[PDB]
Amino acid sequence: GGFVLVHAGAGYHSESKAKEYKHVCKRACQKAIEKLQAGALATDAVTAALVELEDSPFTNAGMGSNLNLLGEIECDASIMDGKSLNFGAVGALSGIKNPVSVANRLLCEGQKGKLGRIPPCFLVGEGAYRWAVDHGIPSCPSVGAVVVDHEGNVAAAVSSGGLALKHPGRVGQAALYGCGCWAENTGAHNPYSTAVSTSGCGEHLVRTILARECSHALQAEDAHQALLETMQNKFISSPFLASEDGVLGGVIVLRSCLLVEFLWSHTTESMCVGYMSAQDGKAKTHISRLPPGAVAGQSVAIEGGVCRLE
Amino acid sequence: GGFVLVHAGAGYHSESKAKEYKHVCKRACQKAIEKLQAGALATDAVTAALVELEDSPFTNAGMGSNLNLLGEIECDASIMDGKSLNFGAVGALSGIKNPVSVANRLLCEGQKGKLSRIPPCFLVGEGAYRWAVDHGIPSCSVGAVVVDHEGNVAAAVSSGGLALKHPGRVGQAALYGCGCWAENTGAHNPYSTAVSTSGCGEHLVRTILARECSHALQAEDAHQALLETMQNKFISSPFLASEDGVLGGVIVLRSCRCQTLLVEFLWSHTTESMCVGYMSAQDGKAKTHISRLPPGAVAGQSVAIEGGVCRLE
Ligand SMILES: [Cl-]
Ligand SMILES: [Cl-]
Repeated sequence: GGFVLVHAGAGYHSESKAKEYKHVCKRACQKAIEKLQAGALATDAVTAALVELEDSPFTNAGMGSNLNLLGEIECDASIMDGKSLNFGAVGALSGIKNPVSVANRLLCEGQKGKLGRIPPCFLVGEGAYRWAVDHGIPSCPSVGAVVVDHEGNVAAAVSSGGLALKHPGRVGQAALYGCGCWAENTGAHNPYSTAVSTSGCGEHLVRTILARECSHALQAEDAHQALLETMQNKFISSPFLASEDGVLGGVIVLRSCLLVEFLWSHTTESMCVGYMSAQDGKAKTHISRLPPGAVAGQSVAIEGGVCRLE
Repeated sequence: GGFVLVHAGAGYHSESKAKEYKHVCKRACQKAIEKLQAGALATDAVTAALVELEDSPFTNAGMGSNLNLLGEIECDASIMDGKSLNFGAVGALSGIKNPVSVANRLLCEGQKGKLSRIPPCFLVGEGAYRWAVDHGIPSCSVGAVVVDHEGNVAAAVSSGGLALKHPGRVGQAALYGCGCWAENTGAHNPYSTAVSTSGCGEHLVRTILARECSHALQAEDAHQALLETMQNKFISSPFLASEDGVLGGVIVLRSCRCQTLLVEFLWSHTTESMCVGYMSAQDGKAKTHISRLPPGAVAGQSVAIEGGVCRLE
């Protein structure tokens, strides 16, 4: 029981790398489902999806991340569990094969409470790396996902290698809380359990805290129209980005109340996505492209559909 | 002209060591009015203040900051311009006397333009140092909110982070919308608002408190808004429902034109105390205070809040 929606390559359309993203999206979804069926939690699932997404030599995450000004590699990643509302994130991490794994570890450790001080929800540089190792994590000698288990718990994660030639020590939206992803269950204030993951120009997603912002909007009755409004009002026309010459970014979203509504939206020419139900078998991949004539970073594309989980 | 409100951290009340805080708060405010009247950006006013704070060996920021799990100093700090809406942050930065300066610098370079490439607003550790260095920045929580005569606002925050924290651990002082916030009145927000936080970093980050306070202050009665936020969106916030005791403090200011500039400024905290300091332009006098939780009121369970009103121009 469960559902998964992932993304990769939310940027500019290439009549080439298309077939790859589809392939990595196909398995990323499956690994996730494998876990959901096998019984794992929303977080273990999403993590596995991102482990697969990062491992694709074609994604700018984990192995294959772009290189900073000094040719060195630095990864950003974060994850959030909707049931407990905990968050794990790493920034400018190097030497680890799966940065998301370190964020997930930080999250899990963080759920053990002060078992003997308040746990760290975000580490960076050498520190993140040392903590990772100090916890038995594979040391090497933008992609994201959303999930909902049989119980109804949503979760999300995101992983990226950052901008190319970015100055050393530059952290983007995949490490920043409320920006890269957001996972939050139902509550006396939230009618729906929502999960979000972002991609694109990290600076545009941060200045606007898009993830959190999408989750709050998606509390409205019309999911499709809530997201649309967010991508336009709070993103494309956001006062906080008025000094920009184009607003680039994309997001995937999941909303379960067990009814599951899933959507994706971008202001980039394209974004590849894949999804699959656990009571569905065989994944589904799609390349989302902006309407003809619509200018990249000036308009919005958005699609999605419902999916009942029995 | 202009106004200023600062703080030297929210936490335990230290009698005797209490006079050291009120003292640095004063010098901090002054440096602000000074640079302010000199006709400098609201950005320089807050930095000017933060530096003064960062230099007091009694404040967990800059010089005298808590040592990490390895006996070393790693600082976080950020700054936000309410006019341009830019932001500058550094996290886990060692080797620089004034982190806020690097935060400020990063902001400016941003305002300038596009290297093509979008400027970087958030840098951590190693590169954060190298950068601060290639920008002539002297090598070796506190907050401040300001409003210039034109009605613009700016917020800054600087912290040494949790004591004995595991290396590379970043807190609120470095995270957008968490440690500080600044936003001029706009088509939507009627009020120019500025916020700076302090306290248990994890608690402030998960509640994105700084930005939350700016949204809340958009309601009619600021005092009521600020209080309900500290209670319902902080102490009783669903995201901290597991934390037994929420510790944090915030100082904020709200302006608007009526020709005068009506300014409401407050300070609130769930910690035992918080030393703040406010002073107006032609005020010529700096007032300090050590906010304290109501006698017999549990810390991390209760909320203390105060605030006055200032009129400029
Ligand atoms: Cl990618
Ligand atoms: Cl602090």
